[PDB]
Amino acid sequence: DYPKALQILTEGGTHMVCTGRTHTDRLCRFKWLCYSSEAEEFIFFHGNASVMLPSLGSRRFQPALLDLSTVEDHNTQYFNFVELPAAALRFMPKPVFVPDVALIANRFNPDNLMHVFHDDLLPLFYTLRQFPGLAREARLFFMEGWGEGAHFDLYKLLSPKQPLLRAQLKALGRLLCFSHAFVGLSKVTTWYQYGFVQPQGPKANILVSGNEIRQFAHFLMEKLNVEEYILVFSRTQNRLILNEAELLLALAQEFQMKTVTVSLEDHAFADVVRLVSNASMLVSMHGAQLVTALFLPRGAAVVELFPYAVNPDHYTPYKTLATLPGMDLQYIAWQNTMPENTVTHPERPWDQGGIAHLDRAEQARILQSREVPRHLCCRNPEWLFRIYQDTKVDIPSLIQTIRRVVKGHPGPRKQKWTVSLYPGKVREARCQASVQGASEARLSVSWQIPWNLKYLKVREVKYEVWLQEQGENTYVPYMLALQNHTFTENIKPFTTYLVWIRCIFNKTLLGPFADVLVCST
Amino acid sequence: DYPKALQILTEGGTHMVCTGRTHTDRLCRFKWLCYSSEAEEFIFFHGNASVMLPSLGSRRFQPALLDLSTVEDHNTQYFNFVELPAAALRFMPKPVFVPDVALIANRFNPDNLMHVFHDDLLPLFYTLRQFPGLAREARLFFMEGWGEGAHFDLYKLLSPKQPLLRAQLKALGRLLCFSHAFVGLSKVTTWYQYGFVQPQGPKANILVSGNEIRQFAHFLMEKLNVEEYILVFSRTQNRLILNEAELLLALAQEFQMKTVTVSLEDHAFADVVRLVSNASMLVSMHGAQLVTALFLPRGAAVVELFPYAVNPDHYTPYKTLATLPGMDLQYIAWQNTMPENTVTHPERPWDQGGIAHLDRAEQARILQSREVPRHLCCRNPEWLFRIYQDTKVDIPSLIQTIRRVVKGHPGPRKQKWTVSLYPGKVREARCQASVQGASEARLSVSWQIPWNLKYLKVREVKYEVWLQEQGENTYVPYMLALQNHTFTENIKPFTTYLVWIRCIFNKTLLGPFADVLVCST
Ligand SMILES: O=c1ccn([C@@H]2O[C@H](COP(=O)(O)OP(=O)(O)O)[C@@H](O)[C@H]2O)c(=O)[nH]1
Ligand SMILES: O=c1ccn([C@@H]2O[C@H](COP(=O)(O)OP(=O)(O)O)[C@@H](O)[C@H]2O)c(=O)[nH]1
Ligand SMILES: *[C@@H]1O[C@H](CO)[C@@H](O)[C@H](O)[C@H]1NC(C)=O
Ligand SMILES: *[C@@H]1O[C@H](CO)[C@@H](O)[C@H](O)[C@H]1NC(C)=O
Ligand SMILES: *[C@@H]1O[C@H](CO)[C@@H](O)[C@H](O)[C@H]1NC(C)=O
Ligand SMILES: *[C@@H]1O[C@H](CO)[C@@H](O)[C@H](O)[C@H]1NC(C)=O
Repeated sequence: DYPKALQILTEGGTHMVCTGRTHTDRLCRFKWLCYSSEAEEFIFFHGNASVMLPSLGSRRFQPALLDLSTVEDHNTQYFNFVELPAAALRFMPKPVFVPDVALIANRFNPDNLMHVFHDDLLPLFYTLRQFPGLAREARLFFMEGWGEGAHFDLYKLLSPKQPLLRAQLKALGRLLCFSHAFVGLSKVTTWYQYGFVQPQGPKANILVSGNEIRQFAHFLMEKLNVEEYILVFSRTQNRLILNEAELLLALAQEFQMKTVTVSLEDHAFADVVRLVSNASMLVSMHGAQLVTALFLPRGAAVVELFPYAVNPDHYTPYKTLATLPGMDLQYIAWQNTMPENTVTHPERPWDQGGIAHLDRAEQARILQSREVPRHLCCRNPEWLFRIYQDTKVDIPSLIQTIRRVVKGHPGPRKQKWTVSLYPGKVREARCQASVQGASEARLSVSWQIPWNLKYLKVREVKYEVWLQEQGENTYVPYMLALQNHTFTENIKPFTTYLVWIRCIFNKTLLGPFADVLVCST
Repeated sequence: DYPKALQILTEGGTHMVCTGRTHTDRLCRFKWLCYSSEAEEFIFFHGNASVMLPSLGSRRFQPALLDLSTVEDHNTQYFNFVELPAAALRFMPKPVFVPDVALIANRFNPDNLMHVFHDDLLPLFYTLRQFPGLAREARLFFMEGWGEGAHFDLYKLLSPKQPLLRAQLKALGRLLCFSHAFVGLSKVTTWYQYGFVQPQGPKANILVSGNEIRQFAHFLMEKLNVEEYILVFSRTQNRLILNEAELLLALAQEFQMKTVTVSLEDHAFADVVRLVSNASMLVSMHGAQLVTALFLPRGAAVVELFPYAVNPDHYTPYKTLATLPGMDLQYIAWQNTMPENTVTHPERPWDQGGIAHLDRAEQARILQSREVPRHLCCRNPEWLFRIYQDTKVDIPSLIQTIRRVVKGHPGPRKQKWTVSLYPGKVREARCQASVQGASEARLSVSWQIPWNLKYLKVREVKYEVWLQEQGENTYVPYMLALQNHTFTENIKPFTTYLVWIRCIFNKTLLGPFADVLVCST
């Protein structure tokens, strides 16, 4: 089928259809997109059937077409192509067509378990499911330029076909052309930004809940082929817990439960997931391994430990994950506040912390500072100094800190979890008015229950009625339990009121407002 | 199939994956989404495999999940669903599973030709091509509630399956369930906003060029199975050119060859497209019929006539279409300034203008204003009254206006049109410095051509070099013809200079900057 594919490519050229009005929110569908392995450049070939949506002109370099990773607007993770006429193929090597449909993306840091899960694995899972056929047919192409990395077998779980690295493309041919390729990863599952513009923290508008996290974790547990106990997630190289043996005995005594230790180094990852998946409580130093908390059962507790001078309020990727609506996880943060219990490593090279390379004046300033100031990514000297300390955990202060959230037995001790759904609009809202005196009037409002309430058993159903006089800039709310109400002493005669009605399930599930009612007295 | 389909729906529930961080930029892929034809509500069933991305909570009602039409954030064009547990299906009739994969959207105004093409046809065409398999296997579901409309056969040209309107779903069953549904329309092909928040005009950031318009027009011409001349697009019901015959011979006299006439009422649309298809020039009054200028051949001229009191620059849906990059059309506008040559109809009813039913004082102001003021959409009596008046075109005034833009014979003749593409980054930029004294210093820069230029012949190739002293907030640019240069004047010794390089094709095709060059002197 090569002469037919070469003919379509040489006559018609590249076809590009993309979602999104900005580059930070863009997914592209390509046909006959090409790639030079010598230049490491993707190629758009203009032919007689070529389409480019969006067609940006020179705005395609301000800054680029789309983000290749899920890190927003990272200036080393952009995607773009160079343009050529389809006829320019007459002067080029013969193209080598890739048969598989491709999903093209960059992995932001395939060596960090948190980056792997939050930036790549979750977005890959749902970007594949954004388009029909991808989840079963797509071969992934990782174009960021790093090797396999320490977690490459995790990437292999998301696709049935072996992923390809950019370095592997040059052995496939000098000119490669994808008959069908998707480019980009959706940011819909992300919950954290790493501090390039403003200091790191939760992303402003999180669009993912624990249910979608757990559906992903359920898929990975099946692909990994996966009595109550507390689990301590230790580190063996750096950011250590120095009194680990004392911590395990105390936790076992405080909660009357078995306490088990796991680490990324000494256990196959399937066994790591298996241990986490049935743990009533996860205790761990702040670090990449804590992203595995997404495998915790609903109702379990996350106990995150922070080293000296590291404010837990400033470094919240795992707090944000654990407290996502729908995750149903308890979050406890503990910070070492005793300098005699921290171990400093200042004679390390700058990469691993250590401050010996800076002048003596800044070294004293760092050692005296009892809290890492707010900073931007990525190599702030003080932050790396403190975040790579060793920590002796003060047991009694940790136990009292945990007991402020977990007041009884930790874990999912026979608790049930509803699904949280919202009401519809109330239907057929009406109103009537009457006047009994120069200053006495009545305004009655009535409505039918939301349609989905006919098939719902809700513990508490209320209606909020917003009342506003026509000229006023104000509205007054009223909470009612019946489907009707007659306003009396708040109503003026010979005037007009606007009425908005919405239904509220329990107390926090706010429904939508119906069409406004105009009611004149 | 059906018993396996019902068990997936009742156990698993609805699955939803959507692009975009806002409702105004969102397309949704649904599996096991349902519709109650009685309540006229879509239903998300919560089951043990349900996915909701984005998961907005009550912000799903602020204001909705997505725009169902392409008119951004319109009050009455929102899409949403009501939520129910998957177990509720036991209390409903057995569902009717829609076989075909669906694309669900709202037509904004199926009775207006401009709205049909701009808001519906073009977005439908590329939204279908955004997702694999949609263009061949999808059935269109129009939920806005209108009937077929005046142009329903145009809609049927975009799908091999007969589209269904909302009113027909009640006959299919009380509860309808889509195994695979897509919801929403891309806005990437839009170029005009009709004036709901600010006076009407072109959309701010147009993402579509004339190429994608012509690829769409080439498709309709095939499905419609479609001696140089000038074409006058006539109106026969309202907003008519009174002196059609006088105008018609004048263009024959002032230019070269025939000037014929065409009308939406008296030809089949296939003949209307065919006559516009080979028209060297199209003259017409402002109206929906002018949207057919997208079928004009490369190089034609569009002459739009405006009633006496309407500003040509205040209403530019077809000026924006004609002057789109890649359309390669000349645009000519003419406004009637001689008030003797306009006749008006003050006592036609609400929908076709007239100072009827308005205050006599409000009349006089409309009687007096020589210019309809800038206004918000859908209600201005002066705009309607002044736009539905018939005009005697002053041939002397208009022929001058065309001759300013059309210097000789109108139409393409046999002009050349080549695709305008942009340079790649310059490759392997280098610098070296020299110091001749404590005030003199020489900075040399060199680079290789952009990779795609190795397969291009370009008339003018230039390079712009930006020099910034590190730490300073200023820069000086240099336009150069060679791939190397030695800077001398104003170069400070013992400094660090930041060097940016980009290539430019034919003055106006600005390419991207390469990675910054750090140069120490
Ligand atoms: O003692 C250690 C230190 C690190 N890592 C892993 O090695 C990677 C890099 O660790 P780093 O400290 O850079 O990440 P952080 O924990 O600060 O997110 C991550 O996947 C860690 O889980 C580990 O397994 N043991
Ligand atoms: O004399 C007329 C007036 C209108 N229309 C068509 O009827 C619809 C409504 O036109 P209207 O005047 O309401 O809007 P406008 O033409 O200003 O866009 C459009 O498809 C017009 O092309 C037509 O064919 N002839
Ligand atoms: C492009 O070229 C092919 C081959 O000649 C032809 O079939 C097709 O109609 C041309 N135009 C488009 C828009 O594809
Ligand atoms: C008001 O609503 C309640 C239920 O909420 C109903 O029992 C009662 O009959 C209603 N009254 C009127 C007048 O509609
Ligand atoms: C949903 O439940 C069915 C049986 O009711 C089971 O086979 C399936 O694995 C479950 N899926 C998930 C994601 O829990
Ligand atoms: C500079 O660039 C030109 C091409 O523009 C090239 O011919 C020449 O060899 C380069 N080097 C010098 C020293 O001119």
